[PDB]
Amino acid sequence: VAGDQLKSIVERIERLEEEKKTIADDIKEVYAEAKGNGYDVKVLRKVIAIRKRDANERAEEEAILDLYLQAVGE
Amino acid sequence: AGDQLKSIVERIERLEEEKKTIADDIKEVYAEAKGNGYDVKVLRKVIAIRKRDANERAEEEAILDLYLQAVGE
Amino acid sequence: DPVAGDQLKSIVERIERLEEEKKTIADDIKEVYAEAKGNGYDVKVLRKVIAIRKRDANERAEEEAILDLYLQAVGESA
Amino acid sequence: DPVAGDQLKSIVERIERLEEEKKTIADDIKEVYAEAKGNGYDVKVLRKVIAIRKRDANERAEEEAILDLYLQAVGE
Repeated sequence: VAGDQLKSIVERIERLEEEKKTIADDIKEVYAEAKGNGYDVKVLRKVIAIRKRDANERAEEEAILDLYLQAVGE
Repeated sequence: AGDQLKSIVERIERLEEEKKTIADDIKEVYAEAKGNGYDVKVLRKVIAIRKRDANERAEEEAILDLYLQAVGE
Repeated sequence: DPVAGDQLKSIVERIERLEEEKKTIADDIKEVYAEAKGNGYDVKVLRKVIAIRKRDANERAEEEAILDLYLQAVGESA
Repeated sequence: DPVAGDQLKSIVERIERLEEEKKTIADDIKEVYAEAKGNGYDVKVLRKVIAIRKRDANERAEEEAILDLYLQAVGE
């Protein structure tokens, strides 16, 4: 039963991998729609990343960043 | 304008959540395998190998063997 | 095989020599960050400062301008 | 600010100098691979050899033995 069990594990993983790729493709499609509407895809991706984070932490980190940048120059 | 972009953002976020579920499922399968005594590191390697052409895989392995025996440790 | 061994050994050893040197420099960089942290600086922010200084200031200004507008428009996620 | 500001100027200057040094080494490594490739060497295999040599030889032997068994079990 071991041989089959392993084969089923492998097939299970490969299928989830396919599903993950299908979802990645769906995401790419939405970005293509956004680009078509005239949005900046690179910035839009950054928006998504920023929204995952706490607003206050974000605000504080940007405040310190601005402090450092001013000190040494951009 | 604002509503259009918000809808785009919320759709992407929904899809990313679905993708995360799948990624977590994959981690769960590997953990289940480990619990059953399987070698997780090797299992991932098997998956990677099954993606490549058998012949290409075999040639590279043959050259790798050639290189390895020649250089040593 | 004398030839196979000699040819591959030299190329491999040469690369490994360079990789070792690279890691030593990487360790040095880490040491400077450790000093910075000791001085009271935020290492995460400092890394970001380094990355930012690498890119075109004008491109970043424009990208950050568009970013702020997008963020105001869509607000925060639930 | 001599303390808050100028201390940071020195730190950044030092890091950026080291990053340039590291970049030069990275470039030397690329040039080596580019040379080897030009001489008929299989670069992807070379990289794999470098990676392998960083590991315990006995550990790889065991892992490869286990891998062969798994591949057989999955009939692949």
